[PDB]
Amino acid sequence: VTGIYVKYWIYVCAGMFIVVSFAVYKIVYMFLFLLCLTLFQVYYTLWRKLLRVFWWLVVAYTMLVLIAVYTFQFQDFPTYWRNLTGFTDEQLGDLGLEQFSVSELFSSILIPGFFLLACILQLHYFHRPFMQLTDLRLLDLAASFSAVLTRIQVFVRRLLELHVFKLVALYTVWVALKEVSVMNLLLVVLWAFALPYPRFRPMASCLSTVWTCIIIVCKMLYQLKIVNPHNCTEPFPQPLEINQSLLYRGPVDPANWFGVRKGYPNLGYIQNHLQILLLLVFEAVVYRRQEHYRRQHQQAPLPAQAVCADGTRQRLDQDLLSCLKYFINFFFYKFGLEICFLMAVNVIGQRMNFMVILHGCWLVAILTRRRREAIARLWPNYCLFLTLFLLYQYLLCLGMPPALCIDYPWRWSKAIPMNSALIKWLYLPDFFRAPNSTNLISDFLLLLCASQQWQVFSAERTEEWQRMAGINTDHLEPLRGEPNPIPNFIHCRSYLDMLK
Repeated sequence: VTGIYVKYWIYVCAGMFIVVSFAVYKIVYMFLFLLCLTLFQVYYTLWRKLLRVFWWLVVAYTMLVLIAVYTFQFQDFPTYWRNLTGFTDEQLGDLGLEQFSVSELFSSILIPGFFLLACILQLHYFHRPFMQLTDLRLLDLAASFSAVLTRIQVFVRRLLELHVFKLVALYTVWVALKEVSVMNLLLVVLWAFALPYPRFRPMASCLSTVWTCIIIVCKMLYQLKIVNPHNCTEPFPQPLEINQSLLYRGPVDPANWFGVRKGYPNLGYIQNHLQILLLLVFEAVVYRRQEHYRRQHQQAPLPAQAVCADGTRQRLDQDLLSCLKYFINFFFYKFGLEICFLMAVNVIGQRMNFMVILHGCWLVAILTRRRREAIARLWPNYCLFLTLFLLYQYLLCLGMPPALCIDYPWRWSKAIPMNSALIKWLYLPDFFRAPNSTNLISDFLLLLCASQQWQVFSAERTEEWQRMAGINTDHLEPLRGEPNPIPNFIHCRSYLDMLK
């Protein structure tokens, strides 16, 4: 058969490290996650050195298997003697391979038992895999439908070349708002400047690969240091059940404002940033796969970024199929401002708060300027105010930290006390009625749509892609002998013209 070219991928070797990282709760397990994070950052920095890195990872897994092998007998007492006054029965004893010798020792020996064999397999197959990832009526229907699958493969890959930085940005904000969990405010800041700014796109992805792995280590390193060394007795004279919700009810974890909660599954607390790091590495993989095709052929289909380059502005008036291709690759090109106005209404749709009154008022400040140029004279100023408004919105819900028992200044009530809903309708950062940030993802969508609307406004400046999908000025032709940019279409003689 000789079909061993599919069994040369390092993805199973990467997944075995995380499968051995979970279950367990030792300090040796952080070394495997630091190795996967360093390999991910090496995938975001420079290739052609991961073979020796995998050899050192096999050496580190061999050292971990040797550390598990040395603690089979009663040598931990000698390890506590050899420890330079740092054993303390948990600094070297909890993570020091407490052998149960029934089934936990079997699980802890079989966890690295597959990883060591996968390390030897990756050491034997590192030369063939670095050859592809570098600079080098049955059979007829099977080959033809496989060729159709390769056409769909290039179609999906070209559509997944772009439109993934938006998807990674959506998932990072979905993470950073479903769980607020500050120290991911750097992710909110980096992506809210990655979307409008063109040159900051590859710089923010690399820094996100750095800072998320910092958060991964800072969400792994909580095993033994308990909450009790690291609250808020109530003043009884603003609502009646004010001593039930956040501050003056429970002892406030001071690092919970910094995003520290040691959970019981020990992966489900970390699935969010793990999937963020997977999407960042996959975002790197897709662009590298584009240069893997660029070594053989071209990756400039059109001047503007596009899929299925056959559909022109002129081939648009031919058939249903070219019209479908044209409104695949230039749909947001033509109908961008309409979608941006709709997503502004979407923000007003789910929120209906006091700070979205700003969105309605600046929407009228756009829509009174009727023409496109009168919008374009103020559109970058509004988009920069928009991303500053989103960062202002995420800086709110914080105020002062809950570790400090000092309170928000709205129990003083300004001598006219408001209820628990006016502090919710107005976006007050409080602790009883916690203001919702999961409804802010529509506002991040609106920031995304205005971000690529900058490139749609740059199309009026650039002649560079006015051949395919030409001008979109809102000025028709009066006082004209014959305008005729399109032939007379009132009578059908087609299928696309009947729809037209």
